[PDB]
Amino acid sequence: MGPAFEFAVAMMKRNSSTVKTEYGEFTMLGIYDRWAVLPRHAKPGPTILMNDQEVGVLDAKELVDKDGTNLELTLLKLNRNEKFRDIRGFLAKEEVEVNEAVLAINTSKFPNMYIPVGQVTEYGFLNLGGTPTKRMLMYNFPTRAGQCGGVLMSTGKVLGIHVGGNGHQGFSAALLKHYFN
Amino acid sequence: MGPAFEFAVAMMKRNSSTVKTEYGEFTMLGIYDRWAVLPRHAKPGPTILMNDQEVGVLDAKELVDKDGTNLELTLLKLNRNEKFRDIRGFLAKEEVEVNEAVLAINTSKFPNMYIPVGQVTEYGFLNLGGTPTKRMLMYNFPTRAGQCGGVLMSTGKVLGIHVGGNGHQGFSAALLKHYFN
Ligand SMILES: *[C@@H](CC(=O)OCC)[C@H](C[C@H]1CCNC1=O)NC(=O)OC(C)(C)C
Ligand SMILES: *[C@@H](CC(=O)OCC)[C@H](C[C@H]1CCNC1=O)NC(=O)OC(C)(C)C
Repeated sequence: MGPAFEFAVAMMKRNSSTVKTEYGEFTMLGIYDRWAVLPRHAKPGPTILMNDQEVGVLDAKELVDKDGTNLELTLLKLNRNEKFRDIRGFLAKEEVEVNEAVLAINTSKFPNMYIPVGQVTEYGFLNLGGTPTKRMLMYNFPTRAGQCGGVLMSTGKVLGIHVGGNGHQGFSAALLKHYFN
Repeated sequence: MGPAFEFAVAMMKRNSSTVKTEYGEFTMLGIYDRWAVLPRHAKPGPTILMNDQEVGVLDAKELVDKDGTNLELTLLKLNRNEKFRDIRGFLAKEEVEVNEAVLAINTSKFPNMYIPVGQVTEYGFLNLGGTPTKRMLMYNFPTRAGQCGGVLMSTGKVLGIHVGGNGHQGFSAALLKHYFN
């Protein structure tokens, strides 16, 4: 997992930030340009705090599969001038599976923390607190609140954004290339 | 840091447990035999919870330097029959310094989480919340409550037990070979 931790730390350091909305505090991954992603339930309003600074949200796309099913991700274009390193070549065309994965969190509650969640298996369909959601990854880990938005990774790969959990299972929304231009 | 994460995960998995006292919930490192260590302020009573199970505390040694100065560590002999893998060869004779270190936490609040704290420099003397304490290591990291007992590590080395913090600095009590037989 060392290589995965090493890739995780460098990714987080480069593309991640702590975001506060009216719905809580989240890890946020900058993707390319001024587009970043949050778990849908961050329900970002018209303005956000990004590393303690009021940032304007130009546009917000709450993603759904072609059948309308919830995928649980919001894309936000950010009213700022600095551009996010482009990490789209780190995102796959389809649900990545893996045996050693790392979940990276970066808030006031979990500042730069990393969790070896181990095995990540495409889970696909899940009733995400009453909401049928697709394209889920699952790992066995006693996840906790405060962790949403967490970035799921292995060496070389950004698998997904952490969205859900119960007890000893967490779930990430798979972060796929085509959601981005 | 990968090698350090890898050593950290394996150490934690082998020698660590979550401990509850009347003073809170702590990470605990089993050293050899049935002796483990906690930060002093865990002030363990006559019985402890160890991974949710009532365990009897045979003996408790709150360590001090020869001049009585606080070192901030309690050693506890545990009323159980299973023996802790002996990790004393992982503990140094003196305050280890390093450039890439990892702090491993393992409670209900931070279950199996790892933090790359980076540079660890012998700090020695610190006024640890009104208590002059010696043999401290320091790292720059925005540490948070719930983290005490955390195990501080690099590849091949167990440096210390996390005891203190303010804002962007945490402090570990150096975990030295001779505290143990
Ligand atoms: C992640 C959201 C969160 O952590 O709140 C602020 C960052 C929640 C899932 C955690 C609960 C148990 N395991 C977890 O990782 N999800 C959440 O609060 O919302 C729904 C949509 C109900 C999952
Ligand atoms: C560590 C103890 C703790 O986390 O409580 C339950 C596990 C506290 C130090 C944290 C505060 C800011 N940074 C930290 O890591 N220390 C503590 O509570 O006690 C004294 C002795 C005052 C440090």
